[PDB]
Amino acid sequence: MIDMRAQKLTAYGGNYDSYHKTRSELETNQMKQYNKQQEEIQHIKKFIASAGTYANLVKQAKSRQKILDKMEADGSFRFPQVERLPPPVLAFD
RNA sequence: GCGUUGGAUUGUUCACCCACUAAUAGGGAACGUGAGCUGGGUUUAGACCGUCGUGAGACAGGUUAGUUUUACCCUACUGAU
Repeated sequence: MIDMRAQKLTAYGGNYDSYHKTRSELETNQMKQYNKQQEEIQHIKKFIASAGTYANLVKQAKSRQKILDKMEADGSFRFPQVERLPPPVLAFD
């Protein structure tokens, strides 16, 4: 089975159950990669913004910015619910 | 022209207080004066704490411990032939 969802034809052997399970696995893993990368970037940029005006602190944070830029160069629908209705609903006789 | 202080806390400059006093004026002289002193502070190397840092370490912050050499020359000055 071959899917088109990201301008790439992804070809995994099997059925929609196996393909959907495999795609859910890879989406979970790439969400975790994306999440760890943005947590690390958030920590680095937080220390960089924490450094105010000094010589030593801005040079340490400028070093961390070099590390960060080196890392950057290395890389539905809904149903509205029912009213409370008695159990007899319809009677065709 | 002559005089403008004694003390407490602080390394103090400044400071504010107690007390006397006629008065408790302000300053300069390489911010007088370290081959005149002292070396409390600052500001090498030891060490502690907080904060920041992944770390080595940083501190706009605190605390302690830390060697300060020579005149017999010319001159100036004071005295002496």
